[PDB]
Amino acid sequence: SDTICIGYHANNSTDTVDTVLEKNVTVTHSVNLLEDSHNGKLCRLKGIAPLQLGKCNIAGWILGNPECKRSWSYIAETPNSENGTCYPGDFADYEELREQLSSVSSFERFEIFPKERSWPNHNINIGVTAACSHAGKSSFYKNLLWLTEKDGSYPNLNKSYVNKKEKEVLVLWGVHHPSNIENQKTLYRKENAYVSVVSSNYNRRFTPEIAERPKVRGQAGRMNYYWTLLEPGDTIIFEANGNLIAPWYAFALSRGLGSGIITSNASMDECDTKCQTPQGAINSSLPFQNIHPFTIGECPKYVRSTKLRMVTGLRNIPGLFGAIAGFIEGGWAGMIDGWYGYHHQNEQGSGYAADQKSTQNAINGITNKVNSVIEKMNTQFTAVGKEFNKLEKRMENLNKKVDDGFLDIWTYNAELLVLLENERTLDFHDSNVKNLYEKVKNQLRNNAKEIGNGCFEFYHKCNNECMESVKNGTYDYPKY
Amino acid sequence: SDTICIGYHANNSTDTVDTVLEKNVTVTHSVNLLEDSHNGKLCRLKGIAPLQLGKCNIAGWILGNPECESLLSKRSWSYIAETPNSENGTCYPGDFADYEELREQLSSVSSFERFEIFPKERSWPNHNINIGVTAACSHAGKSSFYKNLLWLTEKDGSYPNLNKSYVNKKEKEVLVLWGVHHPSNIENQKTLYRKENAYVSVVSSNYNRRFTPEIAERPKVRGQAGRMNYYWTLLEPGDTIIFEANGNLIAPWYAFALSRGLGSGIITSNASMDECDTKCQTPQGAINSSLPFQNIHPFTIGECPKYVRSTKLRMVTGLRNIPGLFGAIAGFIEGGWAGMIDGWYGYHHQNEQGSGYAADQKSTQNAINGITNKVNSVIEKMNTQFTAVGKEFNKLEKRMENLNKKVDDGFLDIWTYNAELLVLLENERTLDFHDSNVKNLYEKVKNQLRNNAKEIGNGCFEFYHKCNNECMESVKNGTYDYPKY
Amino acid sequence: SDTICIGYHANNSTDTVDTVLEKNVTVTHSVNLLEDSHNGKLCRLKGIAPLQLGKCNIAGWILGNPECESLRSWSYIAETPNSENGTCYPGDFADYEELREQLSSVSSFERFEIFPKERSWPNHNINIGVTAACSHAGKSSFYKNLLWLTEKDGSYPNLNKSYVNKKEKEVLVLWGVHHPSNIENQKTLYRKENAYVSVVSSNYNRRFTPEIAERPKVRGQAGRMNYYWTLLEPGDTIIFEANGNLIAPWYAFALSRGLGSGIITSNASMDECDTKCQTPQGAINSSLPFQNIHPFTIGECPKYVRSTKLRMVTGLRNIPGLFGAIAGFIEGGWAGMIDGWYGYHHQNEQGSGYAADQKSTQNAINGITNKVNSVIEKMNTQFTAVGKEFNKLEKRMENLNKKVDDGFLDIWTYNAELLVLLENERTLDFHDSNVKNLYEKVKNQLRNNAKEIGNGCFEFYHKCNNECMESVKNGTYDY
Ligand SMILES: *[C@@H]1O[C@H](CO)[C@@H](O[C@@H]2O[C@H](CO)[C@@H](O[C@@H]3O[C@H](CO)[C@@H](O)[C@H](O)[C@@H]3O)[C@H](O)[C@H]2NC(C)=O)[C@H](O)[C@H]1NC(C)=O
Ligand SMILES: *[C@@H]1O[C@H](CO)[C@@H](O[C@@H]2O[C@H](CO)[C@@H](O[C@@H]3O[C@H](CO)[C@@H](O)[C@H](O)[C@@H]3O)[C@H](O)[C@H]2NC(C)=O)[C@H](O)[C@H]1NC(C)=O
Ligand SMILES: *[C@@H]1O[C@H](CO)[C@@H](O[C@@H]2O[C@H](CO)[C@@H](O)[C@H](O)[C@H]2NC(C)=O)[C@H](O)[C@H]1NC(C)=O
Ligand SMILES: *[C@@H]1O[C@H](CO)[C@@H](O[C@@H]2O[C@H](CO)[C@@H](O)[C@H](O)[C@H]2NC(C)=O)[C@H](O)[C@H]1NC(C)=O
Ligand SMILES: *[C@@H]1O[C@H](CO)[C@@H](O)[C@H](O)[C@H]1NC(C)=O
Ligand SMILES: *[C@@H]1O[C@H](CO)[C@@H](O)[C@H](O)[C@H]1NC(C)=O
Ligand SMILES: *[C@@H]1O[C@H](CO)[C@@H](O)[C@H](O)[C@H]1NC(C)=O
Ligand SMILES: *[C@@H]1O[C@H](CO)[C@@H](O)[C@H](O)[C@H]1NC(C)=O
Ligand SMILES: *[C@@H]1O[C@H](CO)[C@@H](O)[C@H](O)[C@H]1NC(C)=O
Ligand SMILES: *[C@@H]1O[C@H](CO)[C@@H](O)[C@H](O)[C@H]1NC(C)=O
Ligand SMILES: *[C@@H]1O[C@H](CO)[C@@H](O)[C@H](O)[C@H]1NC(C)=O
Ligand SMILES: *[C@@H]1O[C@H](CO)[C@@H](O)[C@H](O)[C@H]1NC(C)=O
Ligand SMILES: *[C@@H]1O[C@H](CO)[C@@H](O)[C@H](O)[C@H]1NC(C)=O
Ligand SMILES: *[C@@H]1O[C@H](CO)[C@@H](O)[C@H](O)[C@H]1NC(C)=O
Ligand SMILES: *[C@@H]1O[C@H](CO)[C@@H](O)[C@H](O)[C@H]1NC(C)=O
Ligand SMILES: [Cl-]
Ligand SMILES: [Cl-]
Ligand SMILES: [Cl-]
Ligand SMILES: [Cl-]
Ligand SMILES: [Cl-]
Ligand SMILES: [Cl-]
Ligand SMILES: [Cl-]
Repeated sequence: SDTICIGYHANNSTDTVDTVLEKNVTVTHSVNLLEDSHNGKLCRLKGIAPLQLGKCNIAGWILGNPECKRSWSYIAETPNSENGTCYPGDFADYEELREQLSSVSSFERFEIFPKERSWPNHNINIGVTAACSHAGKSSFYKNLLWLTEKDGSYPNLNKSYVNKKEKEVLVLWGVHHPSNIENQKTLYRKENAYVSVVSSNYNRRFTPEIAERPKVRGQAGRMNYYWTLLEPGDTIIFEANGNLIAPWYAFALSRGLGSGIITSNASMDECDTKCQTPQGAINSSLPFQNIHPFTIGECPKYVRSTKLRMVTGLRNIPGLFGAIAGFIEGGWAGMIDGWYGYHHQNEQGSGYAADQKSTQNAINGITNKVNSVIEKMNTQFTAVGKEFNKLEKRMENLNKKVDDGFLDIWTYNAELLVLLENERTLDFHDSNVKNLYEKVKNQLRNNAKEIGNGCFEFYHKCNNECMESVKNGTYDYPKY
Repeated sequence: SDTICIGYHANNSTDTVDTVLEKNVTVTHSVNLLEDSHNGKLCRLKGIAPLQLGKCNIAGWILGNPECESLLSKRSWSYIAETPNSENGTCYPGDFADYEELREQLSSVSSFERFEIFPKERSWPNHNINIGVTAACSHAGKSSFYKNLLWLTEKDGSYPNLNKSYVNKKEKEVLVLWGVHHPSNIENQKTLYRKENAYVSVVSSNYNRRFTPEIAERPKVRGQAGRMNYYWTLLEPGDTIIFEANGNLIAPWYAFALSRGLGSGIITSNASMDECDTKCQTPQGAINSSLPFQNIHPFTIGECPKYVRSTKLRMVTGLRNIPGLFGAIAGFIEGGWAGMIDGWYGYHHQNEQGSGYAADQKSTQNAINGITNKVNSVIEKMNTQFTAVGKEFNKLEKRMENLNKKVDDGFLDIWTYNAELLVLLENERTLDFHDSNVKNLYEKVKNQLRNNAKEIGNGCFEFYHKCNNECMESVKNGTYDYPKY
Repeated sequence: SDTICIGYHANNSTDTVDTVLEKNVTVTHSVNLLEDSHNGKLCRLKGIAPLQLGKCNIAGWILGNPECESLRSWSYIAETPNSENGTCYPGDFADYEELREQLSSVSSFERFEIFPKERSWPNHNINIGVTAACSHAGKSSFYKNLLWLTEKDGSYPNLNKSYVNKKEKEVLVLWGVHHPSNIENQKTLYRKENAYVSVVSSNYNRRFTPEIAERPKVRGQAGRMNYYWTLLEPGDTIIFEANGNLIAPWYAFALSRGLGSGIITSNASMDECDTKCQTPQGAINSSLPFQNIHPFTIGECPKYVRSTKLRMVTGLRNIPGLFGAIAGFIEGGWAGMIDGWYGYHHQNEQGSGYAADQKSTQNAINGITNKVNSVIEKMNTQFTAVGKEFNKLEKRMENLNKKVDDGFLDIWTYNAELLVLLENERTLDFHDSNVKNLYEKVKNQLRNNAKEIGNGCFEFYHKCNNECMESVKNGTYDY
């Protein structure tokens, strides 16, 4: 019945964290705040799969490029999505259309102007081109119809469609611009033609501009593509005496709020996520991720960090208060049941025992600390990526300034928060051991000699009931 | 046996704060960092009332839709307020060029003066100035037209070419509006303007545009298959604007001399105007701006607290209320003293002359000063500027609308996280600071008493000698004369 | 009786810092985190000088305003506040802000004759297209990169000219369209009331119609010229067709663009200096995380803040708090201890002296160094041109850009101020802790062999010569 010692837990962990004052501190346990892995797959968002376009891009898909789902939560293109406008020309407000199609709750392709009945006095079946070939034969977009002259004339046409659905209708069409005056007259039998498209909101007149242009996909002519959204009850009216690439199929749809487009090598799998990146889906529980800036969903904040680890356990030794790695030089691998505690020796035996009160209080506090760093992060469904055309460089650079500024803010705060919390956590453990030592010293008083390494040497016999009284608050100083 | 004890203040407060290590800690006093209420009113900003539009929107008001009052007495405004029932706009259908840009540029004005740029009765001697009305723009059951525009038509079988200029001698910018009529058919074009091919030309030193009517049958909107597109420009002081046309001009009648204010915006609100002033207006009502954070609304106008999703941001200033790093408070000094009323930390003694409490004023006042500097830094370091958060985009600017949302949502996330974690960290430090001050007060006494007193272990010392009132005072004074005893 | 005391360093430093609990604490040493000065110079970014325009703006230089000099690569463009030579013939410059942005950084750049003046336009007058609105040296002149064709011998034949981009780079092609003030001038110049201009490539496709109208005079001209441009990709062809009103390309530019730079408006002057961050006032050092010189920087820059002082204490509070030692039971500091931060003063029969505790001081120096390095080195930055230019119909974009910059300004100012306050409080508590722990190490090492005096000193009950004193300072004292 000579001694009782205060000490702390150690184990065989080789985890390291950084603190304010020192790098690479080995600790008994740590927790990761940084999502640093992905599953390499395209997953469902809001329980709905993406639209995978594969070899096609949105232009090729929506026009019906011959080489190219009721709902989708985002759109996925590949880096080999090259099938788009097979006949060359300009696609009006293309980036805006991509954004507006990025999520739809309902989607239905339907024959807006039935090919065989809408155009009685035009040739409806020879508007094909080698620029739009499929299976070794010349073809054309499957959603448009290239009307041409019949029996030496191209009569004026006047065709309307009233959206009598309960949804928006996306209508697409084109205007052909021949390379020379001879092609104009062969196809449309007049030199000066017009195309007119009007709705309640849309109002435009197009005039073919004939010019010899550098050949693209073998074509010196051009076809410009146009679209509008018809609200329920609205009417669209087409009028032309030439050069019209008429709607054949259109799309009734309900647009979803705010998604986006991913360019990715990943393929779809049976997985659900809250956050999709171009590399793959990631978990959304942690506050930070270093996978990719251009995510879609309710996502961790993107950071440039490679490591964000919070210590939960102790400095591992198999601070401000001078106890841990101070006057108590090392930890106890033999104390397996807690963080701080006792070792004793008397005539009845020896052994380690954790102080459960201080241990459990400290566990509760460290768990509340980690939970706060994680759960205070507020998130919303956001599609980070944005697309800008060659005449929107200023907007593209403003968007980048926004993404990069957020990246800089979150990287700095996340790194410094982890360093600061890790410093506080080790001082907290140091304080708890220090306060445990003083509780014992103040009970024992002059009935024991302080050795100076955390241990006390009793001047009387301290049996097991006496030892238990010291771990309890109730040591009976005068009784000895 | 005579005794002296070290202790700390407790009261009947039920304030709670959160810390890093523990939630819902009851404390003796705390302060709020979050503006969480509004007054439900539209208030003046920079001392100037907003422009209230009511049943009209900006298009209806600025063109002079006959259902919109002219409101000619308002010379200035600091922001614009529309209601969700602001439905009177372009009564004759058509496109309003750069409408969102115009709304943004009209959102605050230092001075504003509607004046007759082209007097109806003398500017158009060879055109009809009296038949340009429409049932689409009716008022009081009769056909009418915009009060600031003039729909000229042919007179005596002809619509001669017109050539009209205006020199801006108002020493301010002049906002000029006009329209171009696009008839539904060729018969109406010839009826109104007596020629199939007409043009409108509008030129200044910086503006230069030519308009040609586009004749086509459109689906009827407000009964009209024709269309009217609306256009505007800001004419700089001293510059000249020249209109030339041989048909289809919806000519300016009234224009606006104005001095634009810098960077305000438009609010959509059910709230009504009151005789109140604010530094920060939200769509539900005005909020105070002394505190760094607010959770009322993201789309504020003025010098505003930062928007956060937090519901509670309370900093403890006082102590753990018990009616940790240093082990004194809720440690070896188990509870506080509701009887010590005069400070945060102090003493209780008992000798033959009596017993009682006494606060240590030096440590208390030093702690009050530090906590005050702490709270002031959290509040006063917030830099703010006059900003109108909200932005409006048309149906072909969805990418811009979403970029704007990404900015607003990103700031919301940054400020919510940083505010929550800052309060947690400050609260933990504040409680550690109090704990330290009590511990250091205890050690100052223990080191003077040395072995002339027995440590009990609950903050108290038991003297081995008689410690009269002068002896007690010397201990609190620091000037205890150990050799004497 | 012999004595050893524990104490801490003091000096003659007048540096002050702010802490959480108190302002204006005098400390023995501190480090600055805020760039508050510049060198008043325009320096090279990425090792490449800027393009200085001086009296000219980008329109005047790219079109070849005759008061503008013709020039090659650059990392950013510098305009002066006196840059007032642009389009000397009045008109509209299509997508001018876009062009300014896309020209702001180029890795190669060369002016070349795309359509030789002397032989490209055989049946037009090529040498009388000058105007008093573009005078130089007392004579009517014109842009040096464009050619104002006019009728010859009573007609302006149709023209039909193409250029194929064989340059293995993009080619910037500029042109204009003339809109005369009246029909007499239209006929005199172009012998034609109604003309057309057509310009087409693989990407570009536009047709221009001259509009005749009376307009208020600008630089004496009631006519206008509108200016246009496109980027011709390698291997592509541009084709011009017209029967009037064409201000034809004469010189164009083969160029390779660089990534996102911008334009600085500056009173500063070029010098032979390199920088990583350029402000309109001058170049700034980019080692520190924060700067208060200017919001609109170009390069890899410190974050812009409103702060006027961001000093971190590294040393001790200077006395010539959580742990109660510094300015506590050890009331003041020792200016006589010159070799470290914490240490000893002894006195015995052999004399007196101060000696730092080297183990304590070195661990503290390493910790404080790591603290300062983390605040500086964790700052992530990228090459960014902050400034943007918007025209008069882009005020919403201008205000959104301002909301971005002001938002970042408020975030970084608040965080930097509060970070420094918190770091400084912890640094001062760290030093306090280190002095207390050193004091306790000696106290428990001596136990009842010495008496505690109360000021950090112990009085020995026995003779403690120099070896004895050394054993205490070394930890090897044997009671
Ligand atoms: C759909 O996408 C595929 C893949 O991009 C397109 O196939 C590619 O078509 C181009 C143009 O026809 C081919 O390039 C050309 O090849 C010929 C060979 O005779 C050469 O003479 C031309 O100078 C040029 O290099 C390309 O090789 C071909 N790639 C593959 C893998 O087949 C296809 O044309 C697209 N189809 C539609 C309808 O959009
Ligand atoms: C290049 O930039 C210079 C600097 O602004 C231009 O010179 C300025 O030209 C204006 C217009 O010619 C001058 O203003 C005028 O003075 C005359 C009488 O001298 C008066 O009739 C006008 O009403 C106007 O007030 C101005 O004095 C002159 N400034 C200087 C410093 O010379 C120059 O025109 C530009 N040249 C080109 C080709 O861009
Ligand atoms: C914070 O703690 C206080 C004090 O315990 C809580 O208030 C008491 O909670 C008990 C048990 O739920 C109730 O019986 C009492 O009526 C509560 N007191 C009062 C004044 O309401 C309080 O609910 C806690 N708050 C949070 C958010 O945890
Ligand atoms: C001003 O706004 C009112 C309300 O929006 C318009 O009122 C309606 O007119 C339409 C068609 O003219 C009717 O279908 C509605 O029933 C009317 N609502 C009523 C009377 O409450 C009014 O036309 C607008 N006037 C102008 C000039 O814009
Ligand atoms: C370390 O301890 C863990 C837990 O007891 C055990 O899994 C492992 O085998 C031990 N030895 C190592 C990792 O070498
Ligand atoms: C197109 O046909 C409809 C059907 O009645 C007719 O009302 C309309 O006037 C026609 N459009 C034109 C321009 O004639
Ligand atoms: C896709 O894979 C190829 C080949 O490994 C690689 O070069 C390319 O960068 C990848 N792209 C994406 C978006 O992952
Ligand atoms: C341990 O201490 C508590 C009070 O802190 C007391 O109620 C309990 O009886 C003690 N246990 C023993 C075995 O004495
Ligand atoms: C607490 O005491 C103050 C003393 O003035 C009193 O005003 C208040 O009502 C009390 N509050 C409670 C909850 O008892
Ligand atoms: C703003 O503060 C004043 C005085 O502190 C107060 O009277 C008013 O109620 C506050 N306004 C709101 C909306 O809470
Ligand atoms: C106005 O009242 C309606 C009634 O439901 C409500 O939905 C709306 O949020 C209120 N505020 C605004 C700004 O419309
Ligand atoms: C108490 O402290 C003050 C502070 O300097 C001192 O002047 C005084 O002499 C001390 N003693 C008494 C009895 O006041
Ligand atoms: C302070 O001391 C340093 C080093 O001893 C010396 O260089 C400096 O001149 C001194 N300053 C003053 C004001 O005495
Ligand atoms: C800070 O303290 C020094 C030392 O007396 C003084 O000279 C200086 O004016 C003080 N500054 C402020 C802002 O109080
Ligand atoms: C321009 O020249 C090319 C080649 O000589 C020719 O093919 C083309 O038809 C010409 N354009 C016109 C409008 O004559
Ligand atoms: Cl552990
Ligand atoms: Cl903590
Ligand atoms: Cl209080
Ligand atoms: Cl801290
Ligand atoms: Cl603090
Ligand atoms: Cl120093
Ligand atoms: Cl620290």
